[PDB]
Amino acid sequence: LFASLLGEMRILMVGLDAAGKTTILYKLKLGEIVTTIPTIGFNVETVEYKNISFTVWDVGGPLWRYYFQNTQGIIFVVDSNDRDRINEAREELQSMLNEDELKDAVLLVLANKQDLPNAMNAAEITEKMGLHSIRNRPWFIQATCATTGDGLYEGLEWLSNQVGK
Amino acid sequence: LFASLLGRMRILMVGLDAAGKTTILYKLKLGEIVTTIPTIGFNVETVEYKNISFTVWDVGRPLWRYYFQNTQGIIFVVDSNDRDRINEAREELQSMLNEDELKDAVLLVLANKQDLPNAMNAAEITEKMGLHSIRNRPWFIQATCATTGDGLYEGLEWLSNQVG
Ligand SMILES: Nc1nc2c(ncn2[C@@H]2O[C@H](COP(=O)(O)OP(=O)(O)O)[C@@H](O)[C@H]2O)c(=O)[nH]1
Ligand SMILES: Nc1nc2c(ncn2[C@@H]2O[C@H](COP(=O)(O)OP(=O)(O)O)[C@@H](O)[C@H]2O)c(=O)[nH]1
Repeated sequence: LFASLLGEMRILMVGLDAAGKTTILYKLKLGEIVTTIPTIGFNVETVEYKNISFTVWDVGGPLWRYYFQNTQGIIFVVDSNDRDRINEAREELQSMLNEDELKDAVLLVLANKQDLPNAMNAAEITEKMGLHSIRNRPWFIQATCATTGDGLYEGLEWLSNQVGK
Repeated sequence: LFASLLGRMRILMVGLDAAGKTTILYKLKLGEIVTTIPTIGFNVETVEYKNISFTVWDVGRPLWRYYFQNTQGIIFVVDSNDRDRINEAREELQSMLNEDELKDAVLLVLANKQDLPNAMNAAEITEKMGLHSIRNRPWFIQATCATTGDGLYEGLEWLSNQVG
């Protein structure tokens, strides 16, 4: 079970819309998905299991600093079948990677939607996102399918064992 | 003002994506918005306040049958500024109104996003959503802006007394 795995105050899971973040959240089975509107046009989905807070919002296109406080892990979910917006995904990851309040957080990239036939594999996304130029920060890419749960654990197993080194 | 209204079962708030339904749910302030995924591709936002259940999903499955059994009012949210998709919203409301398990549920229409300059007012939304063709059912349209809550009270007050 996934509750025993995380046996990190905030895990920020972001990415473009329709990447599957809400589905991954529901697949964790760690509590209800609560959605709040802190400010207008800013939707946030949260799952508080005990002490761990999974914060989710879509990116694309300064109150985020508050969430970046005590964010020990970043999960960047990607639609591996969305070749039209993979460049936009890299630029959004590069944006948050260059946030000084977030450089301490470990990064987990999810090459989601591997079930689709023309989806890019985990290593093509590795290159498209430019992950191999990351330095002074542990990162890990995991091939996942959120609607099934494939790879969701082994990815988050790396995350939980990475924050608690 | 909102929480006072529904103090005295199932309310179905449907509409196209980006219509403002999540925004309205947060304005009710009757409880936390809970997102659930009963089946793949079906996202449902729910706000429960003791007796009442505010169910929200996007339109545009035979599973809807079982949400309908005690659905007393349906709130159809439509973005008054989205002129390209207004006909699609008309089709999805017609599919909802032809449903037999919701035949006795009153209809509240919310012409949302009136704050935008090129947004269709409640008059032509009424004309193009086809509310005057509606018989066998009391319906009501209200011009709203869920961002500021403009109009939500007057529309939910009508819903309050029809199902009060
Ligand atoms: N084929 C496939 N579809 C997925 C997967 N994960 C999510 N989806 C679909 O992507 C759509 C959007 O999912 P959602 O979790 O709401 O994306 P979000 O915007 O990041 O929250 C849904 O209709 C899901 O069915 C996956 O692993 N494979
Ligand atoms: N201008 C304006 N924007 C709105 C209004 N209501 C919602 N929005 C915007 O529409 C976007 C999506 O709204 P949402 O409630 O999530 O739509 P939903 O798909 O029905 O849940 C949000 O980013 C809001 O900023 C409104 O009355 N006026």
